[PDB]
Amino acid sequence: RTVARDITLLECVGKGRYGEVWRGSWQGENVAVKIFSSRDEKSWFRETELYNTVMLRHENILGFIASDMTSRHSSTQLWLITHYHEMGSLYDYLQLTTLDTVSCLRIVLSIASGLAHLHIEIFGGKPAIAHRDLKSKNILVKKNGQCCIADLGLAVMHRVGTKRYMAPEVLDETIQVDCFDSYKRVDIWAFGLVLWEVARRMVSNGIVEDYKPPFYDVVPNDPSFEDMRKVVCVDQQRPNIPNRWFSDPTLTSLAKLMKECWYQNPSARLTALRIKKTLTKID
Ligand SMILES: COc1cc(-c2cncc(-c3ccc(C4CCN(C)CC4)cc3)c2C)cc(OC)c1OC
Ligand SMILES: COc1cc(-c2cncc(-c3ccc(C4CCN(C)CC4)cc3)c2C)cc(OC)c1OC
Ligand SMILES: COc1cc(-c2cncc(-c3ccc(C4CCN(C)CC4)cc3)c2C)cc(OC)c1OC
Repeated sequence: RTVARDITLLECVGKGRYGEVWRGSWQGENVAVKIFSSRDEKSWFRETELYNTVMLRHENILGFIASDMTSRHSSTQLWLITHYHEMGSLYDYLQLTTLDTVSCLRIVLSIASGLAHLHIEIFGGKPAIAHRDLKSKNILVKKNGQCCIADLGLAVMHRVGTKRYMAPEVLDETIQVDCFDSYKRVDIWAFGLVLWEVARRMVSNGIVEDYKPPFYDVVPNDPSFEDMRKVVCVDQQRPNIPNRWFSDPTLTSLAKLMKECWYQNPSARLTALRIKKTLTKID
Protein backbone atom coordinates (compact mmCIF):
# COMPACT_ATOMS: atom_id res chain seq x y z
CA ARG A 1 0.00 0.00 0.00
CA THR A 2 0.94 3.70 -0.52
CA VAL A 3 1.92 5.79 2.60
CA ALA A 4 1.54 9.47 1.56
CA ARG A 5 3.72 11.33 4.11
CA ASP A 6 4.42 14.55 2.16
CA ILE A 7 3.16 17.69 3.96
CA THR A 8 3.20 20.98 1.97
CA LEU A 9 4.28 23.93 4.20
CA LEU A 10 2.12 26.90 3.10
CA GLU A 11 2.62 29.82 5.58
CA CYS A 12 4.59 30.43 8.79
CA VAL A 13 2.08 31.37 11.58
CA GLY A 14 4.64 31.50 14.43
CA LYS A 15 8.41 31.95 14.91
CA GLY A 16 10.28 31.96 18.25
CA ARG A 17 13.33 30.61 20.12
CA TYR A 18 11.34 27.23 20.22
CA GLY A 19 11.40 27.08 16.41
CA GLU A 20 8.50 27.76 13.99
CA VAL A 21 4.84 26.77 13.41
CA TRP A 22 3.53 26.42 9.83
CA ARG A 23 0.11 25.97 8.31
CA GLY A 24 0.59 22.86 6.16
CA SER A 25 -1.52 20.68 3.89
CA TRP A 26 -1.84 16.88 3.96
CA GLN A 27 -4.25 15.19 1.50
CA GLY A 28 -6.18 18.49 0.99
CA GLU A 29 -6.57 19.19 4.78
CA ASN A 30 -4.91 21.87 6.95
CA VAL A 31 -2.44 20.66 9.58
CA ALA A 32 -0.18 22.64 11.91
CA VAL A 33 3.53 21.74 11.77
CA LYS A 34 5.88 22.73 14.61
CA ILE A 35 9.52 22.55 13.51
CA PHE A 36 11.79 22.46 16.63
CA SER A 37 15.04 24.37 17.06
CA SER A 38 17.95 22.07 18.07
CA ARG A 39 17.98 24.17 21.33
CA ASP A 40 14.47 22.85 22.24
CA GLU A 41 14.75 19.21 21.06
CA LYS A 42 13.79 18.04 24.60
CA SER A 43 10.27 19.56 24.16
CA TRP A 44 9.73 17.35 21.05
CA PHE A 45 11.03 14.29 22.95
CA ARG A 46 8.85 14.91 26.02
CA GLU A 47 5.65 15.52 24.03
CA THR A 48 6.41 12.44 21.85
CA GLU A 49 7.18 10.30 24.94
CA LEU A 50 3.84 11.40 26.51
CA TYR A 51 1.81 10.61 23.34
CA ASN A 52 3.60 7.23 23.07
CA THR A 53 2.42 6.57 26.69
CA VAL A 54 -1.20 7.81 26.31
CA MET A 55 -2.88 8.96 23.08
CA LEU A 56 -4.74 11.93 24.56
CA ARG A 57 -8.03 12.64 22.80
CA HIS A 58 -10.15 15.49 24.10
CA GLU A 59 -12.02 18.37 22.42
CA ASN A 60 -10.07 20.89 24.58
CA ILE A 61 -6.56 19.39 23.96
CA LEU A 62 -4.83 20.28 20.68
CA GLY A 63 -5.29 17.18 18.53
CA PHE A 64 -2.16 15.09 17.89
CA ILE A 65 -1.52 13.81 14.34
CA ALA A 66 2.16 12.83 14.20
CA SER A 67 5.72 13.14 15.57
CA ASP A 68 8.41 12.93 12.85
CA MET A 69 12.18 12.65 13.13
CA THR A 70 14.02 12.90 9.76
CA SER A 71 17.79 12.28 9.32
CA ARG A 72 19.66 15.18 7.59
CA HIS A 73 23.38 15.14 6.51
CA SER A 74 24.56 17.15 9.57
CA SER A 75 21.38 17.38 11.77
CA THR A 76 18.10 15.76 12.91
CA GLN A 77 14.81 17.50 11.86
CA LEU A 78 12.01 17.24 14.48
CA TRP A 79 8.39 18.03 13.54
CA LEU A 80 5.16 17.82 15.60
CA ILE A 81 2.01 17.71 13.47
CA THR A 82 -1.38 18.62 14.96
CA HIS A 83 -4.83 19.84 14.10
CA TYR A 84 -4.85 23.40 12.69
CA HIS A 85 -6.98 26.13 14.36
CA GLU A 86 -7.20 29.00 11.90
CA MET A 87 -8.39 31.53 14.58
CA GLY A 88 -4.96 31.24 16.26
CA SER A 89 -4.06 31.62 19.93
CA LEU A 90 -6.23 33.05 22.70
CA TYR A 91 -3.46 35.65 23.27
CA ASP A 92 -3.88 36.76 19.59
CA TYR A 93 -7.68 36.60 19.70
CA LEU A 94 -8.12 38.71 22.86
CA GLN A 95 -6.20 41.58 21.22
CA LEU A 96 -8.68 41.93 18.32
CA THR A 97 -11.96 40.89 20.01
CA THR A 98 -14.19 41.74 22.99
CA LEU A 99 -16.45 39.04 24.54
CA ASP A 100 -20.04 38.77 25.71
CA THR A 101 -21.03 36.74 28.81
CA VAL A 102 -21.75 33.48 26.91
CA SER A 103 -18.47 33.64 24.90
CA CYS A 104 -16.35 34.50 27.99
CA LEU A 105 -17.80 31.57 29.97
CA ARG A 106 -17.52 29.18 27.00
CA ILE A 107 -13.81 30.04 26.61
CA VAL A 108 -12.91 29.62 30.27
CA LEU A 109 -15.01 26.49 30.89
CA SER A 110 -13.46 24.84 27.76
CA ILE A 111 -9.95 25.60 29.14
CA ALA A 112 -10.96 24.22 32.61
CA SER A 113 -12.32 21.11 30.84
CA GLY A 114 -9.04 20.50 28.94
CA LEU A 115 -7.02 21.12 32.10
CA ALA A 116 -9.13 18.75 34.27
CA HIS A 117 -8.72 16.10 31.54
CA LEU A 118 -4.93 16.46 31.78
CA HIS A 119 -4.93 16.47 35.59
CA ILE A 120 -7.18 13.48 36.43
CA GLU A 121 -5.84 9.85 36.41
CA ILE A 122 -8.19 7.38 34.65
CA PHE A 123 -7.65 3.72 35.79
CA GLY A 124 -7.92 0.63 33.47
CA GLY A 125 -7.14 5.08 30.94
CA LYS A 126 -4.39 7.72 31.41
CA PRO A 127 -1.82 8.90 33.91
CA ALA A 128 -2.39 12.25 35.61
CA ILE A 129 -0.59 15.03 33.66
CA ALA A 130 0.49 18.53 34.68
CA HIS A 131 1.12 21.03 31.83
CA ARG A 132 3.71 23.34 33.48
CA ASP A 133 3.50 26.14 30.87
CA LEU A 134 -0.17 27.15 30.76
CA LYS A 135 -0.68 30.64 29.34
CA SER A 136 -2.82 32.38 26.68
CA LYS A 137 -0.24 31.78 23.87
CA ASN A 138 -0.55 28.01 24.61
CA ILE A 139 -4.36 28.01 24.11
CA LEU A 140 -5.94 27.97 20.63
CA VAL A 141 -9.43 29.27 19.71
CA LYS A 142 -11.71 26.94 17.75
CA LYS A 143 -14.46 28.07 15.35
CA ASN A 144 -17.15 26.70 17.75
CA GLY A 145 -16.04 29.18 20.45
CA GLN A 146 -14.33 26.59 22.68
CA CYS A 147 -10.52 26.54 23.14
CA CYS A 148 -7.90 23.82 23.27
CA ILE A 149 -4.69 23.55 25.29
CA ALA A 150 -1.40 23.19 23.34
CA ASP A 151 2.28 22.44 24.04
CA LEU A 152 3.02 19.42 26.29
CA GLY A 153 6.79 19.88 25.92
CA LEU A 154 7.14 20.49 29.75
CA ALA A 155 4.36 18.18 30.80
CA VAL A 156 4.90 15.74 33.68
CA MET A 157 3.11 12.40 34.09
CA HIS A 158 2.18 10.69 37.43
CA ARG A 159 13.23 24.53 29.61
CA VAL A 160 11.26 25.98 32.57
CA GLY A 161 7.82 27.57 32.53
CA THR A 162 7.12 31.14 31.32
CA LYS A 163 8.26 33.33 34.23
CA ARG A 164 5.31 35.78 34.06
CA TYR A 165 2.96 32.84 34.83
CA MET A 166 5.07 31.08 37.50
CA ALA A 167 3.41 30.38 40.86
CA PRO A 168 5.03 31.73 44.04
CA GLU A 169 6.41 28.30 45.12
CA VAL A 170 8.25 28.02 41.76
CA LEU A 171 9.74 31.56 42.14
CA ASP A 172 10.81 31.02 45.82
CA GLU A 173 11.92 27.39 45.08
CA THR A 174 9.74 25.98 47.95
CA ILE A 175 7.75 23.79 45.53
CA GLN A 176 7.58 20.15 46.77
CA VAL A 177 9.31 18.74 43.59
CA ASP A 178 8.71 15.03 44.56
CA CYS A 179 4.91 15.59 44.94
CA PHE A 180 2.79 15.39 41.76
CA ASP A 181 -0.06 17.48 43.27
CA SER A 182 2.46 20.38 43.48
CA TYR A 183 2.52 20.54 39.68
CA LYS A 184 -1.29 20.58 39.34
CA ARG A 185 -1.36 23.52 41.79
CA VAL A 186 1.20 25.43 39.64
CA ASP A 187 -1.13 24.95 36.66
CA ILE A 188 -4.09 26.26 38.67
CA TRP A 189 -2.22 29.48 39.49
CA ALA A 190 -1.50 29.97 35.76
CA PHE A 191 -5.14 29.15 34.93
CA GLY A 192 -6.28 31.90 37.27
CA LEU A 193 -4.03 34.39 35.38
CA VAL A 194 -5.57 33.24 32.04
CA LEU A 195 -9.07 33.64 33.54
CA TRP A 196 -8.10 37.26 34.47
CA GLU A 197 -6.77 37.95 30.91
CA VAL A 198 -10.07 36.74 29.38
CA ALA A 199 -12.42 38.35 31.92
CA ARG A 200 -10.90 41.78 31.20
CA ARG A 201 -12.16 41.47 27.59
CA MET A 202 -15.79 40.67 28.63
CA VAL A 203 -18.02 43.79 28.10
CA SER A 204 -20.32 44.90 30.93
CA ASN A 205 -22.38 48.11 31.08
CA GLY A 206 -20.53 49.34 27.90
CA ILE A 207 -17.09 49.01 29.58
CA VAL A 208 -14.19 46.70 28.72
CA GLU A 209 -10.49 46.66 29.69
CA ASP A 210 -7.76 46.70 26.99
CA TYR A 211 -5.91 43.39 26.57
CA LYS A 212 -2.94 43.23 28.95
CA PRO A 213 -0.80 40.30 30.08
CA PRO A 214 -0.74 39.36 33.77
CA PHE A 215 1.40 41.74 35.87
CA TYR A 216 1.75 44.22 32.93
CA ASP A 217 1.70 47.09 35.45
CA VAL A 218 4.40 45.81 37.86
CA VAL A 219 7.10 43.97 35.77
CA PRO A 220 8.94 44.72 32.53
CA ASN A 221 8.63 42.84 29.25
CA ASP A 222 10.58 39.56 29.60
CA PRO A 223 10.55 39.88 33.39
CA SER A 224 13.42 38.27 35.23
CA PHE A 225 13.01 35.55 37.81
CA GLU A 226 13.87 38.18 40.48
CA ASP A 227 11.37 40.70 39.08
CA MET A 228 8.64 38.06 39.40
CA ARG A 229 9.76 36.82 42.84
CA LYS A 230 9.62 40.35 44.28
CA VAL A 231 6.08 40.92 42.97
CA VAL A 232 4.53 37.51 43.65
CA CYS A 233 6.49 36.19 46.68
CA VAL A 234 7.84 39.16 48.60
CA ASP A 235 5.12 41.77 48.05
CA GLN A 236 2.39 39.12 47.41
CA GLN A 237 0.78 41.23 44.62
CA ARG A 238 -2.07 39.77 42.57
CA PRO A 239 -3.71 41.11 39.40
CA ASN A 240 -6.13 44.07 39.84
CA ILE A 241 -9.90 43.43 39.85
CA PRO A 242 -11.51 46.58 38.29
CA ASN A 243 -14.46 48.13 40.12
CA ARG A 244 -16.71 47.77 37.06
CA TRP A 245 -16.58 43.94 37.46
CA PHE A 246 -18.62 44.30 40.72
CA SER A 247 -21.64 45.72 38.74
CA ASP A 248 -21.77 42.43 36.70
CA PRO A 249 -22.79 39.09 38.32
CA THR A 250 -20.62 37.00 35.92
CA LEU A 251 -17.46 39.07 36.49
CA THR A 252 -18.15 39.19 40.24
CA SER A 253 -18.26 35.34 40.26
CA LEU A 254 -15.15 35.10 38.03
CA ALA A 255 -13.22 37.46 40.37
CA LYS A 256 -13.98 35.12 43.30
CA LEU A 257 -12.85 32.13 41.21
CA MET A 258 -9.56 33.71 40.14
CA LYS A 259 -8.84 34.72 43.83
CA GLU A 260 -9.20 31.00 44.79
CA CYS A 261 -6.57 30.07 42.13
CA TRP A 262 -4.03 32.57 43.60
CA TYR A 263 -3.67 31.61 47.26
CA GLN A 264 0.00 31.73 48.44
CA ASN A 265 -0.59 28.27 50.02
CA PRO A 266 -0.74 25.91 47.01
CA SER A 267 -2.95 23.37 48.86
CA ALA A 268 -5.67 26.09 49.38
CA ARG A 269 -6.15 26.55 45.61
CA LEU A 270 -9.23 25.13 43.86
CA THR A 271 -8.84 21.95 41.80
CA ALA A 272 -9.60 21.98 38.03
CA LEU A 273 -12.71 19.82 38.68
CA ARG A 274 -13.99 22.31 41.29
CA ILE A 275 -13.33 25.20 38.84
CA LYS A 276 -15.41 23.39 36.19
CA LYS A 277 -18.31 22.89 38.60
CA THR A 278 -18.18 26.56 39.70
CA LEU A 279 -18.20 27.71 36.04
CA THR A 280 -21.23 25.51 35.20
CA LYS A 281 -23.22 27.31 37.99
CA ILE A 282 -22.24 30.85 36.71
CA ASP A 283 -25.14 32.33 34.67
C1 LIG B 1 5.14 7.19 8.36
O1 LIG B 1 4.96 8.61 8.30
C2 LIG B 1 3.67 9.09 8.08
C3 LIG B 1 2.61 8.27 7.72
C4 LIG B 1 1.31 8.85 7.50
C5 LIG B 1 0.27 7.84 7.06
C6 LIG B 1 -0.11 7.97 5.71
N1 LIG B 1 -0.95 7.10 5.15
C7 LIG B 1 -1.40 6.05 5.84
C8 LIG B 1 -1.04 5.82 7.17
C9 LIG B 1 -1.54 4.63 7.81
C10 LIG B 1 -2.17 4.65 9.03
C11 LIG B 1 -2.58 3.50 9.64
C12 LIG B 1 -2.35 2.24 9.09
C13 LIG B 1 -2.85 1.05 9.86
C14 LIG B 1 -3.95 0.35 9.11
C15 LIG B 1 -4.54 -0.82 9.93
N2 LIG B 1 -3.47 -1.81 10.19
C16 LIG B 1 -3.96 -2.98 10.96
C17 LIG B 1 -2.37 -1.16 10.92
C18 LIG B 1 -1.78 0.03 10.14
C19 LIG B 1 -1.71 2.19 7.86
C20 LIG B 1 -1.27 3.37 7.23
C21 LIG B 1 -0.19 6.73 7.76
C22 LIG B 1 0.21 6.57 9.17
C23 LIG B 1 1.13 10.24 7.60
C24 LIG B 1 2.19 11.04 7.91
O2 LIG B 1 1.99 12.41 8.03
C25 LIG B 1 0.61 12.90 8.22
C26 LIG B 1 3.44 10.46 8.16
O3 LIG B 1 4.48 11.30 8.46
C27 LIG B 1 4.54 11.82 9.81
C1 LIG C 1 -2.13 9.98 11.19
O1 LIG C 1 -3.25 10.81 10.81
C2 LIG C 1 -4.14 10.27 9.91
C3 LIG C 1 -4.18 8.98 9.51
C4 LIG C 1 -5.18 8.55 8.58
C5 LIG C 1 -5.22 7.12 8.15
C6 LIG C 1 -4.71 6.74 6.90
N1 LIG C 1 -4.75 5.46 6.57
C7 LIG C 1 -5.23 4.53 7.36
C8 LIG C 1 -5.74 4.78 8.64
C9 LIG C 1 -6.24 3.67 9.47
C10 LIG C 1 -7.05 2.63 8.93
C11 LIG C 1 -7.46 1.61 9.75
C12 LIG C 1 -7.07 1.49 11.09
C13 LIG C 1 -7.59 0.33 11.84
C14 LIG C 1 -6.98 0.12 13.21
C15 LIG C 1 -7.40 -1.24 13.79
N2 LIG C 1 -8.54 -1.89 13.07
C16 LIG C 1 -8.08 -2.74 11.92
C17 LIG C 1 -9.62 -0.94 12.68
C18 LIG C 1 -9.10 0.38 12.08
C19 LIG C 1 -6.23 2.46 11.64
C20 LIG C 1 -5.82 3.53 10.84
C21 LIG C 1 -5.71 6.16 8.98
C22 LIG C 1 -6.30 6.60 10.31
C23 LIG C 1 -6.11 9.47 8.14
C24 LIG C 1 -6.09 10.76 8.64
O2 LIG C 1 -6.96 11.76 8.29
C25 LIG C 1 -8.03 11.37 7.41
C26 LIG C 1 -5.10 11.16 9.51
O3 LIG C 1 -5.15 12.43 10.00
C27 LIG C 1 -4.43 13.51 9.47
C1 LIG D 1 0.97 26.95 20.95
O1 LIG D 1 1.53 25.72 20.44
C2 LIG D 1 1.20 25.29 19.19
C3 LIG D 1 0.25 25.87 18.37
C4 LIG D 1 -0.08 25.38 17.11
C5 LIG D 1 -1.10 26.07 16.25
C6 LIG D 1 -2.16 25.31 15.82
N1 LIG D 1 -3.13 25.87 15.08
C7 LIG D 1 -3.02 27.14 14.73
C8 LIG D 1 -1.96 27.97 15.07
C9 LIG D 1 -2.02 29.41 14.56
C10 LIG D 1 -2.54 29.58 13.28
C11 LIG D 1 -2.64 30.89 12.74
C12 LIG D 1 -2.23 31.96 13.53
C13 LIG D 1 -2.33 33.39 13.02
C14 LIG D 1 -1.64 33.60 11.67
C15 LIG D 1 -2.54 34.17 10.56
N2 LIG D 1 -3.39 35.31 11.00
C16 LIG D 1 -2.72 36.62 10.75
C17 LIG D 1 -3.86 35.23 12.40
C18 LIG D 1 -3.80 33.77 12.89
C19 LIG D 1 -1.72 31.80 14.78
C20 LIG D 1 -1.62 30.48 15.34
C21 LIG D 1 -0.94 27.40 15.85
C22 LIG D 1 0.27 28.19 16.25
C23 LIG D 1 0.54 24.22 16.74
C24 LIG D 1 1.54 23.65 17.55
O2 LIG D 1 2.22 22.48 17.18
C25 LIG D 1 2.02 21.98 15.85
C26 LIG D 1 1.86 24.18 18.76
O3 LIG D 1 2.82 23.61 19.54
C27 LIG D 1 2.43 22.50 20.26
